[PDB]
Amino acid sequence: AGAPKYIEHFSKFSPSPLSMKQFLDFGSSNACEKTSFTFLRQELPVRLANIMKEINLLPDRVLSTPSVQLVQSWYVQSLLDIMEFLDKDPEDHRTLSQFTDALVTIRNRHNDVVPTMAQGVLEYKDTYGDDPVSNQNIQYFLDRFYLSRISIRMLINQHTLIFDGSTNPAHPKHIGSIDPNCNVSEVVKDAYDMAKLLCDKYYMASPDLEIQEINAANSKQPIHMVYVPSHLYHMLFELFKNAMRATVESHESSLILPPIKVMVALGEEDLSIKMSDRGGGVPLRKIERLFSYMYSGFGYGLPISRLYAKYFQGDLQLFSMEGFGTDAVIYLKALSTDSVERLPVYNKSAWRHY
Amino acid sequence: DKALLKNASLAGAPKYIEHFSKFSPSPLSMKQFLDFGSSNACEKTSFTFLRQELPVRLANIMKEINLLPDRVLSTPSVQLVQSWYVQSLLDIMEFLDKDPEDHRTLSQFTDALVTIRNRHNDVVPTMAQGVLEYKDTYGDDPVSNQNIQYFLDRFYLSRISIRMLINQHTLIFDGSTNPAHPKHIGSIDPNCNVSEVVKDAYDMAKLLCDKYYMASPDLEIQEINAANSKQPIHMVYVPSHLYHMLFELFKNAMRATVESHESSLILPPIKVMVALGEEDLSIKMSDRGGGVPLRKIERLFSYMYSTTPLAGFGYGLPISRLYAKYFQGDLQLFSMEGFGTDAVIYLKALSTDSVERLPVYNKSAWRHYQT
Ligand SMILES: CS(=O)(=O)N1CCC(Oc2ccc(-c3c(C(=O)NC[C@H]4CC[C@@H](C(=O)O)CC4)noc3-c3cc(Cl)c(O)cc3O)cc2)CC1
Ligand SMILES: CS(=O)(=O)N1CCC(Oc2ccc(-c3c(C(=O)NC[C@H]4CC[C@@H](C(=O)O)CC4)noc3-c3cc(Cl)c(O)cc3O)cc2)CC1
Repeated sequence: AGAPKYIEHFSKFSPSPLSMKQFLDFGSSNACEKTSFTFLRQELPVRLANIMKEINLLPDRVLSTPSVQLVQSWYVQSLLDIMEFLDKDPEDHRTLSQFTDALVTIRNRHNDVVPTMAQGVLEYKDTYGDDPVSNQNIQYFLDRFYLSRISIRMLINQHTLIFDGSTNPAHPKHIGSIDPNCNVSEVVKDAYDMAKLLCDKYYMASPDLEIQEINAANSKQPIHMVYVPSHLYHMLFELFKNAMRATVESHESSLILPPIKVMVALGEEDLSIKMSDRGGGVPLRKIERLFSYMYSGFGYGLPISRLYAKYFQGDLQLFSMEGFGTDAVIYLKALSTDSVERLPVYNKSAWRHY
Repeated sequence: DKALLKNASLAGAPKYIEHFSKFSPSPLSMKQFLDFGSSNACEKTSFTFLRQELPVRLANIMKEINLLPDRVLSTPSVQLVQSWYVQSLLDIMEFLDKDPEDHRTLSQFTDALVTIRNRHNDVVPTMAQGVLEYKDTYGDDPVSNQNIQYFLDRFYLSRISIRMLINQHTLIFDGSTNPAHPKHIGSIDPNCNVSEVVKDAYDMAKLLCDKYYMASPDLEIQEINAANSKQPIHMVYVPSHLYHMLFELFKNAMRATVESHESSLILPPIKVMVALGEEDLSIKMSDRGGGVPLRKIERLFSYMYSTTPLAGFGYGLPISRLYAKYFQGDLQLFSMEGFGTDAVIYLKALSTDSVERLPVYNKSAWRHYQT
């Protein structure tokens, strides 16, 4: 309903990446609701249009699956919802209240995008018989689609959580979804506790947790950073589940399981979190498969965990020793000014892969 | 008569390089190298293979040397390395019409390979000196030059593969009355004790560290033989290659540990774990040397990157990684800034999985050198 014209226009622009510190500025006394509106009514169409161009480059057999068609229809509707605001007055508190409601509607509409897109890959696999693990097009696309999705969810969450007028705010000292004083070990313990509750139900034994902090500059100081705790939680929950599953499965006896050891290091540039297990490990040749969408989980926990780490210029790396165990390391930027969004952009480089 | 490969001359070298460059290098498995020792009737076979294969490998990489930017190619050190490769190619071409049935041909061939090995002994630092000549003349940081980085990885991996073929022939067939390591098949130890190679590399790095520093970290080794916990870990490998990797990693771990503990006489130890799985032999070296931020790891594997006691020559760590890759292994670094660094050597546990990784001169390679 005009959609191809809007997609074409907004696709020409590059997404504009923000630092964690710029997110904080948008949610502070340095900015207001009008600033967030004028930014987002341009930025959300650019990001929606850029990924919608890439969806339309998928092989026709993937594009025509019911679930991919459903996801494409949501993106089209969300783009048109934001177009209603392009000529509205930012000075008018009605415009701003209507915009917040439109973003809440979009967030609800897109809530199940991750499993719905995964269902479309399975529909493709179960119809045509091509293993999506081995299809490099689908793997390349899903990394960029899911990173795009994380970036759009971050923009919408920041606006709706800050400008809600949220009656009783969950975590009242957060700036939207950002904790400017995130205690990293508390997020580690919370992710471990949730993984331990699941592991106790299904195995009747879980490895213990051991945490060590190294604050290079200030030995005694409990480590804090500016981060989105839900993103950190998602990564650590996934890593704990895998380390606990490997530890339990590789041990004859559930009586004396080796613990999972976590080290949190704060350097000048990096906040590093290493999770070490004695779960028997993975041969080097098979590490790549663990980050493959829908490999032998719902098929996406570990690759999406790695996208959350990449999103603010971090990484998630696995280093295994077959016959012994596995180290997983989350690398985050220590400084909010270094934590800049990593966004896929629709360009010649992207086009080539498809 | 005046056939292309007859009465070879310096003047003819471009034509010979063109001819041999049309063939692909033929990769051998560690298992095939073991077979080619098992009888001295294998000497004729080694000769007939090597008088074709060494010209092919020489010619393939010589094509890429000639694609270097003019200002790198013209350096005296690069010209020197290219002149050695040309002479070595001509030396082997003298054998193309000679009779393998004549024991004189075989003894002359072994002498010619020993001459070549001696001539090429300093190729690694000479090539590096040419890149430095380029850097120090033009002020282009070779770390950031993707052409030079691409070339050096392929050049040094080619060099490793040539040295392996020459070592296998000369150490099996030279007929040393009482040989140094009598249980080896050329340079291959079919019962390589990995911990002993770790201890030898540690001892040599500690000798160097004790020269410059008042203290050096101790060594701790742990073994996990998954299938047989009581069995000391052994594998089929080339122990000199494993030594070169472990020497480089010990030097770096010792340098980091000392520099982060400036006036300490009691240092955190360097811990090594050797794990044997069904597919992988993994060696992890762990230090408490204060670590490297993630953004700077890529630089450590860049040719001619520097931050001379245990300082680098610009190639130790990337060439260590080429030794791991040469038989389908790898060398990976993972650091934790403010704590320390883990380096992991991954080797194939099975001699049949250990196949030479060789660069081949093709259109794909040619493209990389194009503006
Ligand atoms: C696409 S996904 O995100 O949905 N997906 C990825 C996660 C996967 O589950 C797992 C879990 C654990 C393990 C595992 C083993 C182990 O299990 N070895 C035995 C065979 C494992 C496969 C096997 C093969 O594939 O052939 C080859 C060795 N050992 O160490 C780990 C390990 C892994 C991670 Cl990632 C970790 O963080 C910590 C660990 O200790 C492997 C796989 C299901 C789902
Ligand atoms: C191209 S080469 O192969 O010739 N070669 C050059 C010379 C050598 O450099 C080295 C050695 C050690 C270290 C080092 C530090 C450290 O020293 N941090 C301090 C930073 C401060 C300036 C920083 C920068 O900005 O570059 C970068 C180091 N901490 O952990 C390690 C470490 C490294 C390796 Cl590889 C390892 O195996 C074990 C280790 O503990 C860094 C660099 C290798 C690479």
